[PDB]
Amino acid sequence: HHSSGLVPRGSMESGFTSKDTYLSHFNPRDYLEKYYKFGSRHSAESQILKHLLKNLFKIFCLDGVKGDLLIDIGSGPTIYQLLSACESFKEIVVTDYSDQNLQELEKWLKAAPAAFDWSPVVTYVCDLEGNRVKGPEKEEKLRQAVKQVLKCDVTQSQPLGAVPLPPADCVLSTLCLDAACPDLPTYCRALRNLGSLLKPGGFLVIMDALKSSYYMIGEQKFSSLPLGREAVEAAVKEAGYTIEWFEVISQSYSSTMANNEGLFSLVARKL
Ligand SMILES: NC(=O)c1cccc(C#C[C@@H](CC[C@H](N)C(=O)O)C[C@H]2O[C@@H](n3cnc4c(N)ncnc43)[C@H](O)[C@@H]2O)c1
Repeated sequence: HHSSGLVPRGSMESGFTSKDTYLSHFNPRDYLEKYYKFGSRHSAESQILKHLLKNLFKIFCLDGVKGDLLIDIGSGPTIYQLLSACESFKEIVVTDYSDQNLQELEKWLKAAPAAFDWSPVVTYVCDLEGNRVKGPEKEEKLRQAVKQVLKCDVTQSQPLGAVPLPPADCVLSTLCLDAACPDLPTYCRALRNLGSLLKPGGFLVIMDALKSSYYMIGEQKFSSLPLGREAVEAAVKEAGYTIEWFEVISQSYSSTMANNEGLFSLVARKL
C-alpha cells in the first residue's frame, strides 16, 4: 500500500503515520544527509540547526539547567542536541523508537569510520562555548557522557519499558513529539509518560516545529501534529508542568522538506 505523496506514509487508514513506518521507512543516513548535511551555506535547514544549538547552549550553559542524569527522547540518528548538555550533566541516556536510528547512534559512539560526520556542527558549538576546547576534545567528552542507548516509545506508560533508570534531572526532546503523537490527547499523555522519568521539579526541555502537518525525507512523507503555541502551552501545563520560558521563531524549513510555520523552544519544570 503506497499513496505516492497523496498522504504521508503509513497514514492512509488512520490519518497519521503509524509507528511501524518508522521501523521500516525511516532511513537514518538519508535523514542526516537531508537535514544535517549542508551542500550550500545559509540554507533554511542550516539556520534552524544554528538556532537550536544556540538555544541549547543558552539553556544548559548560560542558564542553570544541570544535574546528574539527562534523558534524550526521540533523538533519532542525531547527536547535536547533546553537545552543550554534556557540559552540564554527568550521564546522558539517548533514546529513540527506530532501531535503525539506534544503530546509527551506536556507530558514532564507537567512532566507526562509516559513521556520520558531525565535526562542522561540533566546531560551531565549540565557538559558542568560547573556544575552550576544539572539535575532537568536545566529541570525546560527549561520547564518554552517553552511558546508554535504549529504545523508547512515548505512547507507553513506561516509555523505556522495564529498563531501570534513576529519576532524571532533565528530559530533552527535539523534533520528536510532533511526529510521535497523532492527536493532542496522545500528546498530553506522552508528556505525562516522560514525567514518570523525572524527579519532582526536574526540567523538561522541548523543541519542535509549529503548525507542521508533515515533514519530508527525500520522497518519503511523514506525518506531524500541527500544533500551535497556544495548544502546546495548554498541553504542557495540563500534563503537570510549569513553563519557565517559551520561545517561538518564524524561521521555517523549506516546504520541500516540511510545511512548518516556525519552531518553538520551552523549558518547563515538573509540578
Ligand atoms: N514535526 C516536523 O515537522 C519535523 C521536521 C523535521 C524533522 C522532524 C523529525 C524527526 C525525528 C527525530 C529527529 C531528531 N530528534 C532531531 O533532533 O532531529 C522523529 C523521531 O521520533 C521517533 N519516534 C517516532 N515515533 C516515536 C515514539 N512513539 N516514541 C519514540 N520516538 C518516536 C522516530 O524514531 C524518529 O527518530 C520532524
